[PDB]
Amino acid sequence: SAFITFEGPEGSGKTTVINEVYHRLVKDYDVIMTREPGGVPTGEEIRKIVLEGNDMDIRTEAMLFAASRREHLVLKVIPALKEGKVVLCDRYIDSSLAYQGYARGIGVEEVRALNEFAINGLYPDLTIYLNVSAEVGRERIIKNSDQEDLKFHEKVIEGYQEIIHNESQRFKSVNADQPLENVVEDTYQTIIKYLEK
Amino acid sequence: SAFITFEGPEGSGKTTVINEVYHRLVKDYDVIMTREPGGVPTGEEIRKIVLEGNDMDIRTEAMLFAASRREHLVLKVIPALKEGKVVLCDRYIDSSLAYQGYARGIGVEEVRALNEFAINGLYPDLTIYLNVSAEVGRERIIKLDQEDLKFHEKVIEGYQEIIHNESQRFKSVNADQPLENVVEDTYQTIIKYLE
Ligand SMILES: Cc1cccc(Oc2cc(S(=O)(=O)N3CCC[C@H](n4cc(C)c(=O)[nH]c4=O)C3)ccc2C(=O)O)c1
Ligand SMILES: Cc1cccc(Oc2cc(S(=O)(=O)N3CCC[C@H](n4cc(C)c(=O)[nH]c4=O)C3)ccc2C(=O)O)c1
Repeated sequence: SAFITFEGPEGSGKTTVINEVYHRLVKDYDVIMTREPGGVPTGEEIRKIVLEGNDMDIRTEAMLFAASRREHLVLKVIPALKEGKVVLCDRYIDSSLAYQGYARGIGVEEVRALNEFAINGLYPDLTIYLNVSAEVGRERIIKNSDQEDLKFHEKVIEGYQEIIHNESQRFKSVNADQPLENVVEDTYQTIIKYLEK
Repeated sequence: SAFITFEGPEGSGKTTVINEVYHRLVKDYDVIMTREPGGVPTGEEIRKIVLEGNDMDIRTEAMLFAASRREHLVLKVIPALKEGKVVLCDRYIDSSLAYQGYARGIGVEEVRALNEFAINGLYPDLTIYLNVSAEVGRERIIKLDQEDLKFHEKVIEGYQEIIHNESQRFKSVNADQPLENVVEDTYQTIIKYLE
């Protein structure tokens, strides 16, 4: 079994990359792709609270992402891993670290402690980081489309770089500035290398 | 202003005590009584999840109590304290430590770390622990089965562990006494602190 997560800011081509990689991997592996809340009832109810939030306190928001994360992990991820599957998960702990911890300013360490309570030692075996420059990301969120939104996007990227610097061994950075066909190929090759070894 | 929490197992007389102490304190202080979620919209929505169906994982439950706790603190407790109020809060961090941490078996240290994330340094100025024996508590509950009795005993064992890592904020009141005495001791403990 293997638990692989995908991370990156908006404009990194993430959703498109995970979908294409998943379509290629199913040919050779027993794999599922999911994301939180991923249809788990309590997680879906938590998502409604988050989306209905009127200027929600950032720590309450971080706890709701963590509670949805645990429900999705216990009811969906863990049973698939026990069946020997490869699980591809679109966003996991590192999204809370980059967004809630770094960009929103709670602190990466504090958000990590909250998430360790939620995941109870179940870190990913491998995390693909779709490394898009702030400039390319900005353009992918202009062509397919504010100073405070641009500043937030830059802060999310800065947060992912701090996370990757501190836990390099768990991450594989993929150049997401390339055309999407190349990003897909590099991501697929990185995953097969890990799965075959 | 003062943030005062009340803790204890079921059958400790906690409801009677808070209400009676509120009626005495209102003569001299601008006092409010509250409990989580306490009417805060997001907290009320979290409470509906906890109550309205699931076999729910104990850690998800602990995180929902902590999220409701933060919403109640930020939208209800902190604004009342800024108005100079004495806030009497029925259950706070120590209930998660005794119930989720100890009795449900997640671990008190794990639950404390989760709750410190939720309260971000806002510990009570004073916490009244209504120290009832399991036997007296069980008699007040009837005024249940083996599983329920053992869980109640485990909650009390949990509070003893928390109160063992004692000092300053915690004030233990003998809740085995008749309720008029528990109320008097609680009121006198609170006035001593406030004055
Ligand atoms: C309970 C729950 C879990 C996941 C999503 C969700 O709801 C949404 C939030 C947004 S978003 O714009 O808030 N944002 C998009 C960028 C990534 C963000 N993110 C993600 C994770 C997993 C995290 O841990 N922290 C964090 O900030 C969320 C956008 C869309 C949705 C939706 O599912 O429709 C609610
Ligand atoms: C979101 C939220 C917060 C508070 C209550 C709530 O909903 C209830 C849960 C129960 S209970 O039987 O689960 N239980 C009763 C004994 C004390 C228990 N307790 C309390 C706290 C504050 C804690 O941190 N941990 C913990 O275990 C809860 C009983 C009644 C209700 C209701 O309000 O109707 C939901």
